[PDB]
Amino acid sequence: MRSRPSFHPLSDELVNYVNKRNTTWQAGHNFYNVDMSYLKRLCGTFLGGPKPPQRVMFTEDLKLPASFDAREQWPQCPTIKEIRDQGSCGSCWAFGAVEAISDRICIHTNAHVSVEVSAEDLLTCCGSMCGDGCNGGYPAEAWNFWTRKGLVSGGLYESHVGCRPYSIPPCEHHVNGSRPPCTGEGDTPKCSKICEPGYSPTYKQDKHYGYNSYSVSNSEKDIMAEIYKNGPVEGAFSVYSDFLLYKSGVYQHVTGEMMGGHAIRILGWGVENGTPYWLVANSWNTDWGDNGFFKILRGQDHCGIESEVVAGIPRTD
Repeated sequence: MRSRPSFHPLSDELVNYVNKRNTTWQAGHNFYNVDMSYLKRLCGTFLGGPKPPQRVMFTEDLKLPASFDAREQWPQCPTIKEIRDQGSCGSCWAFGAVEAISDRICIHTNAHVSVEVSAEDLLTCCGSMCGDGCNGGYPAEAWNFWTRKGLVSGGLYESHVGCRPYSIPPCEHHVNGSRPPCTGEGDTPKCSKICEPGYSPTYKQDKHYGYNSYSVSNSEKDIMAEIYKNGPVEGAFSVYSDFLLYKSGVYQHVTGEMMGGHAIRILGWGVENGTPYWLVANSWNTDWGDNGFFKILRGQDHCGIESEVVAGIPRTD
């Protein structure tokens, strides 16, 4: 870490070049203080990892809306609106999964059950199967663990919600009053199979399993139909430096180096000022981009957004 002198990562020069570019989005400084280390620990998804066995498709001329938003479609599912924070840990491969899973539980058991699945449980109990914890992982294997061992409930940091709420404090940037500084130093907590005190049922009793898991076929229409009847899904794309600068509009890479891979939740689509896009939920807290969400160019496999999408259906009784 660079103690306390010259803070802030990206130059106003990058922010200004993107803005001078006059593209479909506007740049702004999302990060101050943060060490360059932290910014890389944020992109914790390995692209081109293992794929799920299956791959679904749709072969009927479905009539899908011009725009769509799972939050509107499913107003009764509180988790669909929620934005989570991964802290100084590359657990996004796990976040995109538990988030989409929380949504699907509520959707597929249509209304009666709404729970926040533990990203913690996943981050800590999958193991080498999923990759290397806070240093990165693979989305496909996260869903895998859901099918095999399932996941328990667990909300936000210090929320007292669920069996295992996240134990990694929010580093929603910093600046202000020396809040937990965003650092890249952060181990992966251990797989503890015990619910937080003052919470029934028990850990193996509070488990939620998924059926199988699959890939959506790298087709705009296919990815759209899937979300339409099954709910949000997990995806991953290549994060370039300028992306960390997002404020609003439809993001289109214009400059910067590839920071790495990053998994996210895709919950809808639309068109804005003529540019087709995906409505995406990031996991860098709600004081980033457009309240935790952002839009990215759709229909051109931009930065790999359409390349690694996966999901699965939930257990139920």
